[PDB]
Amino acid sequence: ADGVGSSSGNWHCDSTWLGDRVITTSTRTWALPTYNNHLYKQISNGTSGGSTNDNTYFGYSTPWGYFDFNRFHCHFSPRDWQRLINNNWGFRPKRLNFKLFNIQ
Amino acid sequence: ADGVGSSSGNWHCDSTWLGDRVITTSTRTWALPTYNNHLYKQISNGTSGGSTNDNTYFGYSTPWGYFDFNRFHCHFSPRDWQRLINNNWGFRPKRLNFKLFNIQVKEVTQNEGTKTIANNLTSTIQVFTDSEYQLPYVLGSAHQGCLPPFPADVFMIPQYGYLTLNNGSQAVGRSSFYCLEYFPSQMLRTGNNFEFSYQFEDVPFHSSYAHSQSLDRLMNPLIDQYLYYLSRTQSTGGTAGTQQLLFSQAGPNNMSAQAKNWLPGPCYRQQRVSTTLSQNNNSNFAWTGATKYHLNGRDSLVNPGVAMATHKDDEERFFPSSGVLMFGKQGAGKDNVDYSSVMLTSEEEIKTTNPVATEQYGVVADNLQQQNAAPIVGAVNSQGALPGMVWQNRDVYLQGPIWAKIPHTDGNFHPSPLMGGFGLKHPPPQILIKNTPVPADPPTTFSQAKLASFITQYSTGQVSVEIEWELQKENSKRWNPEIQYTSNYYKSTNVDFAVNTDGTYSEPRPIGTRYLTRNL
Amino acid sequence: ADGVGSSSGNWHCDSTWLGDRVITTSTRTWALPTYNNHLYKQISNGTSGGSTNDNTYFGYSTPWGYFDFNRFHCHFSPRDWQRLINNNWGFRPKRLNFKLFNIQ
Amino acid sequence: ADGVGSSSGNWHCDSTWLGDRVITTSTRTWALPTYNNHLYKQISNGTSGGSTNDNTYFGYSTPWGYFDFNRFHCHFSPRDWQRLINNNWGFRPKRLNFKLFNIQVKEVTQNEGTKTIANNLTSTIQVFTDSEYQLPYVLGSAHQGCLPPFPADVFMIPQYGYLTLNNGSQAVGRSSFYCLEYFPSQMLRTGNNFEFSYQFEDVPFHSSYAHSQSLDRLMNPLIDQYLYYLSRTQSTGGTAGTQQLLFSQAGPNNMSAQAKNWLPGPCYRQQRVSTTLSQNNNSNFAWTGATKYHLNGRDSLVNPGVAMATHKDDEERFFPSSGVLMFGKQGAGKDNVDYSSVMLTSEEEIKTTNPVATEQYGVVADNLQQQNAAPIVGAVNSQGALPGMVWQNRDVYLQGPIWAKIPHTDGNFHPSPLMGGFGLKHPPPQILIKNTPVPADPPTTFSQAKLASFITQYSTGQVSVEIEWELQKENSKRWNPEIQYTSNYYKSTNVDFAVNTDGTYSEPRPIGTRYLTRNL
Ligand SMILES: OC[C@H]1O[C@@H](O)[C@H](O)[C@@H](O)[C@H]1O
Ligand SMILES: OC[C@H]1O[C@@H](O)[C@H](O)[C@@H](O)[C@H]1O
Repeated sequence: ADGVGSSSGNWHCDSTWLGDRVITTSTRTWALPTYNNHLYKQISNGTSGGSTNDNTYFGYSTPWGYFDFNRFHCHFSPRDWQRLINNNWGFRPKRLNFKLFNIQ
Repeated sequence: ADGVGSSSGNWHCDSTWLGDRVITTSTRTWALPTYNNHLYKQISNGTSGGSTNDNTYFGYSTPWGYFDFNRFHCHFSPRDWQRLINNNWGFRPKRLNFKLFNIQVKEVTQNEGTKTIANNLTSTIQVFTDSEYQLPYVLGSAHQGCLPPFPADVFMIPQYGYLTLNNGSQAVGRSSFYCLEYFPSQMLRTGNNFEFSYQFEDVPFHSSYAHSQSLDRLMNPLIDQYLYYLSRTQSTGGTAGTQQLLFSQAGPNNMSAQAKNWLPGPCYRQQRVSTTLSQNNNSNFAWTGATKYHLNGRDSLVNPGVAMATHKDDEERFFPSSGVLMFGKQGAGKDNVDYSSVMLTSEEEIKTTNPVATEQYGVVADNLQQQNAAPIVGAVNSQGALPGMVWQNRDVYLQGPIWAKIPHTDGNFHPSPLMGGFGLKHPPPQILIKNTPVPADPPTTFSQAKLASFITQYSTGQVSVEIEWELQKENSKRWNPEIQYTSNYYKSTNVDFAVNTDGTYSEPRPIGTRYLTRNL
Repeated sequence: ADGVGSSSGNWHCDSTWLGDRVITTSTRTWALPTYNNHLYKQISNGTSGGSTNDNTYFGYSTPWGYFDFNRFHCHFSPRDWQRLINNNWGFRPKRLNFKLFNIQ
Repeated sequence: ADGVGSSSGNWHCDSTWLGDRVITTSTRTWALPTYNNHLYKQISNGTSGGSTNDNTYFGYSTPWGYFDFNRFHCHFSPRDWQRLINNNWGFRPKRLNFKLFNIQVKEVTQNEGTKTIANNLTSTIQVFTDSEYQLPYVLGSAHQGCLPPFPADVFMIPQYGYLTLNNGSQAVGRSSFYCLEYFPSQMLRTGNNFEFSYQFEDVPFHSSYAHSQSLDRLMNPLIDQYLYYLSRTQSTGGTAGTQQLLFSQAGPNNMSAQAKNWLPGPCYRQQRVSTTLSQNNNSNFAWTGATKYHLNGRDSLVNPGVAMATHKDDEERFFPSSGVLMFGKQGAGKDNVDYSSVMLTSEEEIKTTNPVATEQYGVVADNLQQQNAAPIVGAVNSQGALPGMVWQNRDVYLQGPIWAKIPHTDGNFHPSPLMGGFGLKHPPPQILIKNTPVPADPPTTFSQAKLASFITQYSTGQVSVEIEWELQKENSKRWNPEIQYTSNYYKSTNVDFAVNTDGTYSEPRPIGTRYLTRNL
């Protein structure tokens, strides 16, 4: 069972090269602050200031944060990238699996 | 189930002597700090400074720490070592079992000048083993930081770093960088425990015994040999010295001339240093007159060197300069400490099969004789392996290393460590451990820069390592009593191998493993 | 059945990379002359001539010829050698198969 | 069993018309020489000579030859082509079958001035196919060397070479070298035969038909549209021209103003050249005024270009400079041959859905109007694809290529060849063939140098290629008679599509595939 005195999961970083599949995995440690003092806030930029008409926007900034893994260097070491680009014509993602654990 | 209020495991220290097995176990308490503020750091030393070309290095120092149990005194009490070396010809490890348990993790903070420490229940630690030997193997270099010899001491886990190819202080193209967070590891909170098992690959018994016969004396003292040797090349007793070839059978009278099947082990000479000071030369020859090997433009002192007898008969005072292992007495400084502080080990017992470290291997001819030219025989300082050659490995000690990792290479010759030990192609996996970093409060506005501010933290806990040793029982028909390792009978200020008035454990002398005799 | 009007075998050159095996094959065209007019001949070199004592030999030269494939470049294209040395720590031969065919 | 005295296969030429399938087959006799004296040779052309930067290349010419059947006239007699184009809307290939048989191999020698040729029974040939498309695919570039149109001719197999990345005449790092002996191939003596089967990937029917409606006339001529357009921006009939917006429904009166769902196909303009000479300008604009595309610093003429109508109504004499395929009449020189020798193909039938090659695609506005500024409308010379746009592919011809290989790339837009044909991602494998070299007598003393002296040799034999075509039958309610392809009724000096007095077969005119009509 879960508790304050038992870890939620384990650290994992690997590249498993098997046949035509390569399974890359990465684990990181993150810190999530409190944004906007827990407020949604209208944010906007008008042409009234030094801004031009091209740079104007209207939107909202939330308290919520989000994870972005969308860059390759997250999932590949420079060596794992070298095996990839040297030996292979093409690659495409199949499936991903995502985990939060060990929350302080 | 695990929890903050239940212990992970139990304390165990024993030696279980059963038949041909002895299972030794040890438990210690450790404290693992935070190294490098959770940073990998290039470290290097160039010749630009006062350093020479020999002392240059390039490498990385990690945050990770590691356990080193590689010394014998970790697994044996001085009494358990005495049962071992007195009653047994040989021993080799079979399997080991290793445990982390009872993990406390504590955050320490500074307020003005006062320090305070408090449990952090939710913090973790990361522990993996390299089973596939995919890391620089840092054990077997005889570094400090082993579990204490005495079970009541708490020890500090050493930092893990490694060295890589260099040119000067600069790195070459084949230099490798290993990120240790890139392995799978297990993360443990205060209720979790870590364990794994390991099984040693079959390895020849360390031979603990001395030969009761020297190598050249294997002959029968009573009987002559049917072989002949060339005794005299010149006419004897005649008024003219006209040469004539005369032959003789060797016998009890001249044994040095008999034909022999075997030759002493290989010889790579050392410089001779006398403990009596007035005998040694006046100069500093320690580095200059040293026996060195030259590898890639760097002269590396040869230490301890190939196994070779320390000194010949009735010379106690001489020892090879780099030839012998040297252990310090308790509380010995690290720099230019006097002779009285170190404990010099000595090999008496390999004099039979091995040459003396400080003397020539032998003598060979330098020329082809003629009626005109006299024969000239040169000395052999260095001798590699020859067919029909036998030698003994260096003796293991209670303070010395247990094993070393045989490098992975195309070829090797008699792969046994020169420090003594068990050469292993797949030694016990080295166990890496680190405190998982906990960030200090991040800013309220996002910034890409990585978080450099962490909570000061350290973890403590209990570690158990249990090795199963296989014994080779002594079976011998010797009539007269053996030499044994015995503690001193006469009174002493304080007991040997025991704590002093102030609580400091100390080992008085190095204890070699070979008191028993065999026939060569 | 064999005959003057049917080929004995087929041309084959490949490198088949499968798992931990690589099967390399090579086919060449050879021409075998008639040596020594079908004679065994003593051949020797003495120190009598300008030769020194180190260069002297005694032996026989036969009519027979022989095949030597013993060099790597016979069995690997420079690309097949590149796949080999870049991706792999070690290699050792397992078995070979050898053929003469299409004899004119 | 095979042997020197039994034939490998039989002659076959037919067209089997059954239902929706037509199986056409052809057999020819070929002669394959020895190219490059059995050598691979770097070939290149630099700008150092009179060449320009556009004409530079780097590549290799091999000994290997190859079969090219890629032209229609190989697989169809002019009558079989007439049944096809008259009775059928569309056709696409299904599968082909290919055979080598009846192989003679002959060695020729020179003695003084007299030549003699004699069978070599033991010599072989090497034939492989690239099934996996691991070679430069040299077919589809409309090179010469196809099987003759007329079955009685013997043809010479063309040499195989390929081009690779270059910078000037020099080769860059990504330049590839392909050794063709490095594939598995089959070696055939005079009794052996070679065969393989191939099955075309599903491909849209080539559309052989013309539209009976222009694209803009799809409207009902009787009825008005309920939509309105802006007819007049100015007050009409008044003494003052003060602007007023006035709207109107388009109808039979003004059709050009109606709202339409679809737009003509894309336009990339060509220069207009008139067959009547006095109308064309006096200068050489052929290269200078040409429509070119600029790729990697090299200007490459756009030929034939995107499918676009040759000329508009009641202009016969104008044709786009590079826009049309151009075939030569029998016995036409390769350099600066007069207009009367070439046969210009023309697209009449795509005028409905496609823009004229020599005129603008349309007109768009160049400015935002104001009371101060007058509206200015610019011409659109080049127009890419827009939504709601329809076009016809270029018409295949009896002399033209059947297919081309769709390059392997991340993306393509409507991958159909601009020469016309069937774009295929995996076209028929190109078949390579070579004479296995036979050495001339080697020296009697060994020498490492490769053997440069070979027996002069060549091989001949029979080749059969059989393609199964799928037909799309014409089903139409049209009342009045179609246009058909008909041979001339009036008397002639010699029959069209038949041999002349001297034995030379000739094709009088290119025969386009679309005589039938459909509704657009
Ligand atoms: O000056 C004596 C010193 O010489 C150096 O070359 C060496 O690094 C030291 O170990 C010591 O031998
Ligand atoms: O001088 C006219 C020539 O100009 C060159 O640039 C071109 O290679 C030729 O095709 C021809 O156009």
